[PDB]
Amino acid sequence: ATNHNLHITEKLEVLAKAYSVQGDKWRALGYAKAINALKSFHKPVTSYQEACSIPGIGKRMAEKIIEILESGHLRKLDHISESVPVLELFSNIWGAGTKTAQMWYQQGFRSLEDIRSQASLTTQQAIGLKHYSDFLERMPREEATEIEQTVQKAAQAFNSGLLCVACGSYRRGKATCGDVDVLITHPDGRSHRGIFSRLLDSLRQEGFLTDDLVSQEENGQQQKYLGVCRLPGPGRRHRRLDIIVVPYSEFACALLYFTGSAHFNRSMRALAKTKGMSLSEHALSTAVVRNTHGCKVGPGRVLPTPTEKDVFRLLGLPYREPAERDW
Ligand SMILES: Nc1ccn([C@H]2C[C@H](O)[C@@H](COP(=O)(O)OP(=O)(O)OP(=O)(O)O)O2)c(=O)n1
Ligand SMILES: [Mg+2]
Ligand SMILES: [Mn+2]
Ligand SMILES: [Mn+2]
Repeated sequence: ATNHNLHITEKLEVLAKAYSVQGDKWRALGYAKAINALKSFHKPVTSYQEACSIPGIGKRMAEKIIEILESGHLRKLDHISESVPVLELFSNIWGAGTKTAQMWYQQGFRSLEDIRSQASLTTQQAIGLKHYSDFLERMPREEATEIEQTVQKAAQAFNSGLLCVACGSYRRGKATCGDVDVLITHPDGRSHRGIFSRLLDSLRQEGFLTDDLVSQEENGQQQKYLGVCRLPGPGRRHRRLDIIVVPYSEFACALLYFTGSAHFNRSMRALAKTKGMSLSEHALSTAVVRNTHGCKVGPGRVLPTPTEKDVFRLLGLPYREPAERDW
């Protein structure tokens, strides 16, 4: 027959072969399964939404297809059979993008050895290399749950009524989580301040937190810690952990943003701008007032959002349970 998506299929085929011979035959199935669906398609796929609707392609496969599509250019060097398996090897290193991967490829790096030994490495990328095998795998939902309770009970020792919620893939009801994003705040809006610094070292001492990506990131009034953790006991693997501390005022919108999905967020922002608003991770606020000619005449004000439901209300949307916002 005739295959419209020739470009996507060739890369996915070389990609699938590499994974089966490298040990993962589960994912090579996903690529192979995806390839058959792609071949039997009337038109060339060039977008995310279109890739998701196709029978046989999941919403985590679509993101992978998009990555390949966006990073196609230049594809000038060598051939796909020798480049792509090496490109993916560097791509899966944490804190390394496709551009950083092909960059290392241009320099002449073919193994993870060459990356560690010679290549320039971010403070982030170094950590990924150390825990690369463990970072290649998603974690079961149950493992994410006891990580949630670990951070939760560790923080609640400081403040009894302190609230900790997992907003990653976990909250969306996903069966597997690449990482676990823990959001922490307090109902009064008073208690959350200062907890961040005195909790990290508390968790670091017990051997729970192994490495730190960013010691502390200050965005507005939000605190973010990117890092790595390992559960106690034998046979435990290292899981990347993201902690975000927000004021209770921004909690509803921070909850919604971090909850997901990524494409859901993008769709929410796109919808918010059509109703004359803007949806950040801080608060749902009215869009900047502009005259007819597009000149910025007025500042946008912040709307009060105490609950996650009120955000949906103000956007004229019927509420959607986290399981139903996995786009
Ligand atoms: N470019 C991005 C990345 C993330 N997020 C938001 C939505 C995500 O759900 C959330 C957490 O980021 P993750 O990288 O952890 O995404 P997921 O948890 O949903 O998937 P994964 O299982 O790989 O962690 O942050 C976003 O809005 N835009
Ligand atoms: Mg997550
Ligand atoms: Mn990566
Ligand atoms: Mn994350």
